[PDB]
Amino acid sequence: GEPTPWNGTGSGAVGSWPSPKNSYFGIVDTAGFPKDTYYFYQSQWNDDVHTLHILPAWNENVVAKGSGNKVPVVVYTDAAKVKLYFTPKGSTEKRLIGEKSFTKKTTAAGYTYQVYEGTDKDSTAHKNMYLTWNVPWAEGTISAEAYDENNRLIPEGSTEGNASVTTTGKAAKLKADADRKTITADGKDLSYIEVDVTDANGHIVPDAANRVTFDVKGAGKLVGVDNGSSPDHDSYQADNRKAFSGKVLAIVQSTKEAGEITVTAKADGLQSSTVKIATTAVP
Amino acid sequence: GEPTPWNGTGSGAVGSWPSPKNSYFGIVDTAGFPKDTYYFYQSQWNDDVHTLHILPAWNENVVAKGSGNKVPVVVYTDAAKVKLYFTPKGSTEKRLIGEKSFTKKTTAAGYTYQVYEGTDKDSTAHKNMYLTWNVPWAEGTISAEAYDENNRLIPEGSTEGNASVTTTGKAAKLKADADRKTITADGKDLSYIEVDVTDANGHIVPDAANRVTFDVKGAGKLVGVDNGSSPDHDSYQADNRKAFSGKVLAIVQSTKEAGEITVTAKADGLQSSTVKIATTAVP
Amino acid sequence: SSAVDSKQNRTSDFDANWKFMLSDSVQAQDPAFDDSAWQQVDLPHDYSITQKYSQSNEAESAYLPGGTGWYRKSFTIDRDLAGKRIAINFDGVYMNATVWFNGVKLGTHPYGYSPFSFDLTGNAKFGGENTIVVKVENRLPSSRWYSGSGIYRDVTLTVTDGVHVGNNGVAIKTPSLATQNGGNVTMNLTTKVANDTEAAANITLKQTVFPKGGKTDAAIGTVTTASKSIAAGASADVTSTITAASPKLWSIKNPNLYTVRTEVLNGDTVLDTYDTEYGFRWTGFDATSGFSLNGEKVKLKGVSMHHDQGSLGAVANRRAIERQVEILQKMGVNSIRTTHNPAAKALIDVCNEKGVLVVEEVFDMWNRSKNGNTEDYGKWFGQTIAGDNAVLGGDKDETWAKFDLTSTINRDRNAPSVIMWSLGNEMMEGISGSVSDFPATSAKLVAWTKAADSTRPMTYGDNKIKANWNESNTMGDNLTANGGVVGTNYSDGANYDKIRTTHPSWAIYGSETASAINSRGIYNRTTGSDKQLTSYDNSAVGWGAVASSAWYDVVQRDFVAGTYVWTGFDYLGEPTPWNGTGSGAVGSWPSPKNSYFGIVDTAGFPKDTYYFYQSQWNDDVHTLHILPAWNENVVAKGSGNKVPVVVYTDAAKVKLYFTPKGSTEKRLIGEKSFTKKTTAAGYTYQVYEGTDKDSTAHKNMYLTWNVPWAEGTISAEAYDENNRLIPEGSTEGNASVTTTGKAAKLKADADRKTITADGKDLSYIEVDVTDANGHIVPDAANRVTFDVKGAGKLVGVDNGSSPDHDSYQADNRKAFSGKVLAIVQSTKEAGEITVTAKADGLQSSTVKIATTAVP
Ligand SMILES: [Mg+2]
Ligand SMILES: [Mg+2]
Ligand SMILES: [Mg+2]
Ligand SMILES: [Mg+2]
Ligand SMILES: [Mg+2]
Ligand code: NA
Ligand code: NA
Ligand code: NI
Repeated sequence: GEPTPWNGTGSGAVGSWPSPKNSYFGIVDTAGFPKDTYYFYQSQWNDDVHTLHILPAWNENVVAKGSGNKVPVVVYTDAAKVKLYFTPKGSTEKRLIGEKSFTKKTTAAGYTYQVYEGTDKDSTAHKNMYLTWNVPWAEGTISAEAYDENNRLIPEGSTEGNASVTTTGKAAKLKADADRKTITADGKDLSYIEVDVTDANGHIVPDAANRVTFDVKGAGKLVGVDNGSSPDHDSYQADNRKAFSGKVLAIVQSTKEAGEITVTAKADGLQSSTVKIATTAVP
Repeated sequence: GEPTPWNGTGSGAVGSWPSPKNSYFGIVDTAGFPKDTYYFYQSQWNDDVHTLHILPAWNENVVAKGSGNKVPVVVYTDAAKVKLYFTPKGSTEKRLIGEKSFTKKTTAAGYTYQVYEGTDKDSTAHKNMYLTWNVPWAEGTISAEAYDENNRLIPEGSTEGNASVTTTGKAAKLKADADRKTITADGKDLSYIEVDVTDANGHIVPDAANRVTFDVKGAGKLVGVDNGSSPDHDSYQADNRKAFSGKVLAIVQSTKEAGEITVTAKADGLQSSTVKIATTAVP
Repeated sequence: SSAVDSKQNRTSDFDANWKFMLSDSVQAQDPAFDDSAWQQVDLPHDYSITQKYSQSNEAESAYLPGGTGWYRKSFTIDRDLAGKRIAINFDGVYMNATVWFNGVKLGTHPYGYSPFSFDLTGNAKFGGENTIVVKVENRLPSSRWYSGSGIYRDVTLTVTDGVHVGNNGVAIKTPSLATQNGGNVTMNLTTKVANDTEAAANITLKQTVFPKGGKTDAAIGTVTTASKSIAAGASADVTSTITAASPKLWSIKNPNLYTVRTEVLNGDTVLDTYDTEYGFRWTGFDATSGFSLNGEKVKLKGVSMHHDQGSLGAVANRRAIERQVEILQKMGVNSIRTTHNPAAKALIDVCNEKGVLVVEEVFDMWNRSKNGNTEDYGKWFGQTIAGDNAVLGGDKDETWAKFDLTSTINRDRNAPSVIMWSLGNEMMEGISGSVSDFPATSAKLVAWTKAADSTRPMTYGDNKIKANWNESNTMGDNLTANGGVVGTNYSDGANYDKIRTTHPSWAIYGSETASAINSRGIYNRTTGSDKQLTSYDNSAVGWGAVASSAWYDVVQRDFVAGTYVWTGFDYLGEPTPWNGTGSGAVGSWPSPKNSYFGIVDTAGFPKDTYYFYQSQWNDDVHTLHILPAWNENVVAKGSGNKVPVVVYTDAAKVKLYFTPKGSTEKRLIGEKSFTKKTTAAGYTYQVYEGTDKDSTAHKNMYLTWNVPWAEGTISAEAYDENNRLIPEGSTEGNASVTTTGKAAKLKADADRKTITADGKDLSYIEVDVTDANGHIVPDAANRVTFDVKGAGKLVGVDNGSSPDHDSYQADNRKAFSGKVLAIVQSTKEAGEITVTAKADGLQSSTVKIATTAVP
């Protein structure tokens, strides 16, 4: 519901049919897939992990080109300092695009946060809670390094979010993954299966909308499929749904019989992916 | 002309304008400033001098980082043996990075040449006419020592090329120098004035592109300015030109009356540099 | 702005993104009005300068039309400014402005030259779209010179807390500075504090004096006032005293400036921070020995300057204005009279920073219109201000004259450059009817000025003093009785003497002098055919005098404090001797449309008399300048084909030489030495007293030789009192003239090759037409075309020639007397500008301008 800016408080569809059916307000979409702003909140709010997230995805048909074919590149991080790099397509060597350092602020009650106060900061103060570069487009990889106040690198295994985006190939393969590979045989417990659409090299293709079909067999039932797309009026109870922005989800529920669950995700012209969920009994 | 690989055989410009308009084929650029490969050829060809040359320049925003943030360092030399060192910024203590020795080869006719045959040699043979090391980036100085076949050091005063590279500071001053300080007052003869854009300590800033302006006074006149940069369309007859890769040049011509030429190089924000050229009558 | 929010500076630039329409029928004050087809413009803007010349207009005002113009700006005010106060400030609008905000009429303002303001707070939509509208009505004829039309000066927004210092709300006095100089100096301040909140405030002020630019760590005095309760909705004048520890004086050679900062505290917290610029200095005028600055006798070496900027029209661009002052300073000028109306704040700023003394004039006519200009300020001066007219800036309880005078004084009361208030010019000239009311009107203005600002003498420039009118005698005594200074327009030596005899108590000066009329680069006659005038100093209007004469008469007299020569720069309009005060063209069309009065033409290119003044006035350089240019087709041949050769110089002795075409040997033509004179007060000047001296005494302030024509070079050598050569590197002016070839080459040079990328800064590009060997061809008129590429654009082209009617916005113009000018303006992005000047058959010339990002 409430699909503002396509909302309507009486009867009748808004814009052409199918009309937006769910909200755009969420940091996370209906399927549980994070939107990019998710990592802004994470850089600001979570003291237990580090954050280094880059937008946009780096394909020519999804980016925006401003003055001088410059693409606005945005980085969400909690780190003290960020170095931004570019790697040409088919290359193994990156070059330094830019480098920016945050300034630490402290309130009277001790709360602390970070704002960018460099010379090319934004004239709108709140936009400096994150970092922005204007980068000319070119096929390849935009990557980032994060540093603490002692100029010590913050390694990738300690950081959440996309520390690199790259020019992908055409859709090649599905990649499925269960969030929990063992669930209770109580007829209630669920397993959430994230399916990604990637090129030959496992890179998520950012605008992929391939129709994915789910085949579930074993000790469980498909109980939902989702992609979080507001205008998508396809049945939640179908066994197939278009991916949206590269991702689609299936939800499977156990039975009251211990066993295993086999789920295969298929799409036309694409290499298929399979997962297996075991269900354990109750004493 | 022939600005391959931006060459065009018919009418119209290639790539965005201003388009490349001189060649890239040259070992030495149009202004007579050598490119790096010059010292490779010197190491192969000139038996009257010794060569010890290192690339790249060692600033973070000009180097290429491969795996592990390792920068490919290349040494061109005619020496039998090279020791490669590193000196951290702020230290006066250098450490040994590596050491490599050439093998002499002799043809039927008796011509000799050197190739590297170490166990870490390149899989492509011809690349072993020089030396490569992969070195992690860090602020400071990379330097090299050369030894002959008897393990006796080859002193700097008998060697050409950059035998060290160091991380520079920001651009601070110009350094001007005339190849011939006394020329003939015949209205034909020339003095070539190279200007370098350096930091406070005299190191050439590798990506300096400061616009340099020349004031010529006395018994001569400015007839050319150059930086060897292909897409630079600035008039060669102007009294100013951007430096390119830290360098720019003025050509001055004498008059038919004997006197003194004074040439001052200036740039916004930087210390100026002045040279005096004597011109002497035809006997 | 496109959006207003925190935190722009307290006062912020509001010049950008307006829309404009010229129509006397449109009604466009509603915010919902469709202005999609209107021009987009950045201010300052002049909409007369873009319209065509027409014989149906008046020669007086450059034959250019005025008209009704509308300006609209739509902008957002963010929610974060919700409880703040917002005002819009106009430094000038010419004329008859009407202002609406979001559809509500705020008020009006007649005078085209005084600053005013409007509070926007009560009608603002916070967190929404807003529309400010300004209707402008320059209904002709409203001026004796080219006025221009529209919002020709900067516009700012002021955003403050509910508790704040009033508009122009700090006054500073240092009444014992002369005595306290070098020690502790008493500053007496008065600060208007307004409480526009709904609760009483406990107010203290924290006031600090520190070097401009400039941090508070380096203050030389501070004070904190005792707590004063100011009631909700009320305001109060808060007196305070600062003891300044040995402040550095503001002088012509070292114009030290301080910032005086006022922080307003309520309870314990700062709510408002108000800065005003200040300089420490004092003056004196004495009946017998004239003017002094900081206790040292100084001669007022002044020019009168009208407001326009040549090819830019009326637009008060800060660099254009700064460039004028620079060119004038090079001449030895130390003072400017703002004839005949308040200056742009930008000029005041420039003179504060450069060390130029300003006599700021407020009015031309009083309550009687001049020259048939039925819509001039004469119609408004004595009208009242409607009670619902919310306009702000000055006192509103009497007439417009009081409003505009106090509005002007309020803005500039702390500016060290301003030394006097001038209350009128030739008030009784060119009007109709009795003048019996003029003494009372004058006394009234004098009383208002005294009450507005006790720290400066008031004055005017009066042209009936030389005619001995009773009204003038009475008006003069009234100035004097109130510590004012009497300015006489166009008195000669004998009249200066008459005034001094007849009125022993008056301190006097030449408030308007000379009115010499010359073109640039004209030599084929030496006295006053082709709509041009000689460049020799032998051409003046009937009521005026040539430059050497008006100076000779002032320099000998210690009781004549100084001179304000009419004018420093040529200006648009009043093209005397082709002037006309009604409708219709004078002489054949195209008729001369700008002045011949200026020492420097509209393009900023000096005429020859520039170097005479420099030889007289600038003690920081030496001068050696020869006229005429030495081509057969430009010189004048008298008896025996002898050409009058003139040398202007401050040297003690000059040797004059000739070099034949193709030779390297020069022969001596003549040799002349000056004589040093000294007045009672200690001023010195030079006159020639050789036995072949001119019979007219003032012409002996310079040197003349009668030289037979012949191709080649005339050159001069300068020597000091000890017979030591004065070398060329220390000397300005043409120390040689030579016979040139035909035009072959253009030669361009930019005055500043690096400028600020703020969409405002300018670079001035002089292009000379020269022969193969680089000599400027003196009569060259080749059409030059400019091609500007990169981060900037051409905003003007000029050659200073009065009969040239070509558009100033064209990309091309004929040179005149060998020179042409192009003006280029930066954008808001740093980059480089490439300008190529071209002419058919000539070698082209290119300059390169860098633009640097705002810090
Ligand atoms: Mg409803
Ligand atoms: Mg061809
Ligand atoms: Mg060798
Ligand atoms: Mg001007
Ligand atoms: Mg002098
Ligand atoms: Na964190
Ligand atoms: Na004159
Ligand atoms: Ni008139």
